[PDB]
Amino acid sequence: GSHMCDAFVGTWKLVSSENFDDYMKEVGVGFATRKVAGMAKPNMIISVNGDVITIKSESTFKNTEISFILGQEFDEVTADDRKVKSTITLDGGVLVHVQKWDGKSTTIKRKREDDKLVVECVMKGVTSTRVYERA
Ligand SMILES: O=C(O)c1cc(C2CCCCC2)c(OCC(F)(F)F)nc1C(F)(F)F
Repeated sequence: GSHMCDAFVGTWKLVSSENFDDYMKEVGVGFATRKVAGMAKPNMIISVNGDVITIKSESTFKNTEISFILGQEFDEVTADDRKVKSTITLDGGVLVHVQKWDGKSTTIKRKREDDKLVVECVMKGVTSTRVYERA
């Protein structure tokens, strides 16, 4: 029945963001998309069905959905319209999401901390932290 990844399941709303604009610059997002994407207040809906995890983000800018099995690479179109190759694993209770494209890489870690879901993103040393709470 239950799995350790069940502490991520639910509906989550963004409550704070730090340095996201700079992270998006590093990733290569252009001005207009950065401004509109940075303005978004996404909710994230995380569900599990068997081995398949689904993460949906809903906002006024774009809605995105990925479904995956841990440790099994998939192709993803990101909200900023990159086409990337992604792998997501669980490493000591942290969901680790690596995206690779055009010889570049970025890592997005998701962890439960108290009542929050904390998202830490890094690209070439540029960092962002986004904090979600249950909706
Ligand atoms: O989870 C997040 O809050 C998050 C959210 C977004 C989107 C979701 C839809 C509305 C606009 C922002 C995102 O987009 C990708 C890029 F940032 F590159 F534009 N990246 C991340 C993150 F990097 F942190 F995983």
